[PDB]
Amino acid sequence: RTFRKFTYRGVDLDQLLDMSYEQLMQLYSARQRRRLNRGLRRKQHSLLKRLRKAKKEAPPMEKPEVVKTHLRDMIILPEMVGSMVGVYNGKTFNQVEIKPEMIGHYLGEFSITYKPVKHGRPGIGATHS
RNA sequence: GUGGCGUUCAGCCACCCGAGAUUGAGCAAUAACAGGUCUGUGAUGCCCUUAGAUGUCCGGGGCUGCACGCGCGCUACACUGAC
Repeated sequence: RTFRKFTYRGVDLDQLLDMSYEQLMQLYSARQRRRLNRGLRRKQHSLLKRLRKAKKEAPPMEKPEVVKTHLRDMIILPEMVGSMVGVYNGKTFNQVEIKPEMIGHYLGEFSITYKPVKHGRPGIGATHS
């Protein structure tokens, strides 16, 4: 909290916003670079359009409206930061804050698909001889 | 084939010559099991369902989740070794 620098790969968020796709390919790691170099299809662009619209329609100095999606394989782009995304579990839409320091990840790893297990008592034949 | 045993039958043992003196499979009876499979089938009876479908397609998830118990395995514990 002492310093306010983001510095993703040595570059902070402003020139990391205005920089195009073809050099933040070089900025990312191998899997995200291959996803970006390969085609980024229609529904991903529709999600980005909805995120931009909900961002610019937000009144100043509060959070934008939550945007739901099934696309839990979207790369979290720098364009997406500070947004309000509901990511599907199969069952529910989970509220996720797109923080600046999650820009190399998928949306799927912020909405957990299962309930973590706490064990009951081993039932009957659970312990053999 | 030769020798020996055998009721001198059916055969067995040893040996010579030989590539070889018993290569490995496949197929495979009568009678059966409430064995498994309706999730192989445009094999199938009966029951259920049939539009807010248990038909079908699309999106996402699960089948892989982890205090524990069991089974088939893989890699090892090195100097008959590793590099």
